[PDB]
Amino acid sequence: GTLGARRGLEWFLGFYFLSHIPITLLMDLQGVLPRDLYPVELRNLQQWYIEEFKDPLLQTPPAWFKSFLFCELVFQLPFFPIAAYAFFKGGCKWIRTPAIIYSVHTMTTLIPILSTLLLDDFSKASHFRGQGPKTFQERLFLISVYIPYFLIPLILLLFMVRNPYYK
Amino acid sequence: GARRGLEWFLGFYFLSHIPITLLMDLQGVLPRDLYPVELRNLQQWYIEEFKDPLLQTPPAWFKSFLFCELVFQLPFFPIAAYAFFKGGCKWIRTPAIIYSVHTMTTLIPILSTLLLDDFSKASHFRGQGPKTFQERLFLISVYIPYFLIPLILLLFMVRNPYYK
Ligand SMILES: CC(C)CCC[C@@H](C)[C@H]1CC[C@H]2[C@@H]3CC=C4C[C@@H](O)CC[C@]4(C)[C@H]3CC[C@]12C
Ligand SMILES: CCCCCCCC/C=C\CCCCCCCC(=O)OC[C@H](O)CO
Ligand SMILES: C1=C(c2c[nH]c3ncccc23)CCN(CCCc2ccccc2)C1
Ligand SMILES: C1=C(c2c[nH]c3ncccc23)CCN(CCCc2ccccc2)C1
Repeated sequence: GTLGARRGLEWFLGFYFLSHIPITLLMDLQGVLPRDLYPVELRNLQQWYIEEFKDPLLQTPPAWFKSFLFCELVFQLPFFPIAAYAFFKGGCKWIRTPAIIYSVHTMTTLIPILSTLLLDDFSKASHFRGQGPKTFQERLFLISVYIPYFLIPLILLLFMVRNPYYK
Repeated sequence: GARRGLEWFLGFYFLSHIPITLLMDLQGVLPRDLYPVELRNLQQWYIEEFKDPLLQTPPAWFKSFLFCELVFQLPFFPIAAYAFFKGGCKWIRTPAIIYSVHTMTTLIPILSTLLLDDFSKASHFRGQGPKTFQERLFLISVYIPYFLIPLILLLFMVRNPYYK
């Protein structure tokens, strides 16, 4: 019938947050959670992503990146079902301030991630021991997996600051 | 007035942040020749006294945060100082929430590294940084207020009745 732009974005936000739950549990937190909570097929799927996409941070996370991973588990993950509910339902003014908090937190998390992937040395002679992108194409093929987690928080932040239906 | 007392404190927090950012925090991002020799020696006194391994030669993740301090945070500092020094500025709430969560998120990995990383002959930091746990507390002593004060500002904006 009639699907408006506001309501389409809210459905999009619901699927972003519903999809983030398995992504966080089964892939992102492989570097902090014990391996034995994962079946071998899921651990080898984890290995496939790291080999194909040349990811230097997820499997063996540095301290700065490991601190963001514990924020994902302890702060972001409980919020994902609540935000999925609110944006699927659509009329929830009580999601404004928590969504802005999430959006700023996640955009700030991803600035150093994207800068490290674009600018740092991931060679054998580095501490990443060659498990990172070497070519400019390998850097941008990996950034492509992280960039929606900056941009979609950026869209959510703009939506929540200006939408009269949430203030 | 306890509400006004916090606003005066927050006002002096944002005012003092301006020189702290320009003359000290951005030594690794901005060029050496911009700074006079007396300011460069003062920066060296901080680095050596507090054994700071990040500020002078910033890693890429910390450097990205420093650029956020120059481009986003520093333009906000005078506007926030005015708002809280004057009071009655409900329009600062959503900006101050954004500033606070951004700076809290910035400080979590910094504080984590300073407290949980081995700086003892780690080729990562060229033999610099805190070695004992007391040296770690001494360094964190200058970073912790820039997490706790933003945390106070967040609760202030989210819960205080004037700022919704
Ligand atoms: C005299 C020595 C010690 C310090 C020199 C300070 C210089 C480098 C400072 C003073 C004011 C600063 C500017 C203040 C505000 C902004 C807006 C921001 O969006 C980009 C950076 C920019 C444009 C800053 C660039 C650096 C700057 C020009
Ligand atoms: C308060 C903040 C902390 C709590 C936040 C919520 C924590 C979520 C809990 C568990 C998820 C664990 C994920 C591991 C899933 C592994 C898959 C698995 O076990 O598969 C089953 C089996 O192999 C089939 O036969
Ligand atoms: C880190 C992410 C992340 C989001 N928010 C965070 N906050 C703090 C810390 C990290 C994050 C999200 C993206 N994720 C990559 C998933 C790669 C993948 C997806 C699907 C199937 C297989 C493999 C790495
Ligand atoms: C980094 C800081 C910081 C605050 N916000 C940020 N956002 C993003 C990135 C960094 C920061 C503030 C503290 N500062 C140390 C000043 C030590 C000092 C102060 C005064 C005189 C001499 C020496 C290091």
